[PDB]
Amino acid sequence: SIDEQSLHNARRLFESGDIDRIEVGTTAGLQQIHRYLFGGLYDFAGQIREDNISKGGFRFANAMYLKEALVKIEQMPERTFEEIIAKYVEMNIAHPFLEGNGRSTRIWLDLVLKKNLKKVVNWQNVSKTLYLQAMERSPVNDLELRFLLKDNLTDDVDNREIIFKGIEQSYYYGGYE
Amino acid sequence: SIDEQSLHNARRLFESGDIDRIEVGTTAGLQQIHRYLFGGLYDFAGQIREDNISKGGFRFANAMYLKEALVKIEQMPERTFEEIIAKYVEMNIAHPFLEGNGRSTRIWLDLVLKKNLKKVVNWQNVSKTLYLQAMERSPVNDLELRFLLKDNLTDDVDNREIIFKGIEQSYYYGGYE
Ligand SMILES: Nc1ncnc2c1ncn2[C@@H]1O[C@H](COP(=O)(O)OP(=O)(O)NP(=O)(O)O)[C@@H](O)[C@H]1O
Ligand SMILES: Nc1ncnc2c1ncn2[C@@H]1O[C@H](COP(=O)(O)OP(=O)(O)NP(=O)(O)O)[C@@H](O)[C@H]1O
Ligand SMILES: [Mg+2]
Ligand SMILES: [Mg+2]
Repeated sequence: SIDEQSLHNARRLFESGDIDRIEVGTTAGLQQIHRYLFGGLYDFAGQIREDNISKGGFRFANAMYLKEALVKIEQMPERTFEEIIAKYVEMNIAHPFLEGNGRSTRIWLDLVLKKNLKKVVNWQNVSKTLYLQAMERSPVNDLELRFLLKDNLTDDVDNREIIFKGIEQSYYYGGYE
Repeated sequence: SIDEQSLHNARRLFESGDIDRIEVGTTAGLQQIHRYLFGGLYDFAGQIREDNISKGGFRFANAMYLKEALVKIEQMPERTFEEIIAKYVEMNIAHPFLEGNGRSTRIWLDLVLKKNLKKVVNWQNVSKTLYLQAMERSPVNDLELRFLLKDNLTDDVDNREIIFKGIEQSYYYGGYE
């Protein structure tokens, strides 16, 4: 039900045009996204975590230096696809919230791609299994992730079907329907 | 041959008493150890790396925020075995040099244990296979490492056989003889 309400928030972010007022490629902008999706649902919406977390055998950036890491991550360049993916990979390693990192940071990635390349990821055609494998591998080698995403870019960045079917797939990655 | 010369340096560190002049539990003290073992052998002896490195599927702390991470890691408490191991685990995640992290940081760990608990690890009885597995797991859960090391502590901290057979085993962990 938390997931269902945040899915409505995600849809409203785009329907309302509020997506166009989110700061692009910064820590604050990621926090804006997270606050929009999870405000009133998670107590920690928008807030940088103070606890440590791991998933599938990988420990995300230690909370004691997470703030410092985010200051450096947000300054990374965004000129090319390769640089943008590298920045995304580091933001994923940071994993700045207790929950909802995946959904918020994918929206954050699309904004950076859209601003710098005039493209976004056509998530509806990006397999859950291949996406999750590629993300798990990305800290060591982002080849899997680059191969996957580059083949699924679209320049039709405001198309309703791409946007809304993409949001649905994004939520599916986290286990919702 | 680099390994053989640094093994002589490691032995001399203890034989000479120079070990007693190394700063305990700090980043600078780890750099002193590394400089002592590898000075004149690696160009980067004592120097915090600027490149990224991974091993066995784990990416060590990103070079762009490594300095910041080390400032926080060195401030971690050292009062109990559990705290000391937690500090060691984070220093291993930092992996501040291009090479020689294992050998230098194990000496660094013994100094912290010796200062705070009046014990050191009896490395000669600590299996290579179990040690390397336990270190690989430690970022997610340090249970393996704690179980292994706690069973192999000794209060005979200046005993020549414990020290020199321990150095030999430490070098063996890295693949030397
Ligand atoms: N072992 C791992 N290493 C690196 N990244 C991972 C790992 N496991 C999961 N991830 C990423 O972390 C994200 C999940 O973080 P989480 O805070 O659960 O976000 P979410 O929005 O709640 N769920 P999701 O829809 O899966 O992104 C996923 O998008 C994965 O790509
Ligand atoms: N996948 C991993 N995750 C976490 N730590 C690891 C991993 N692989 C190796 N290590 C640790 O990293 C150390 C090796 O770092 P390195 O810079 O090669 O030091 P070294 O002194 O040259 N060799 P060693 O004698 O094995 O410690 C080892 O002591 C391991 O315990
Ligand atoms: Mg989640
Ligand atoms: Mg080595």
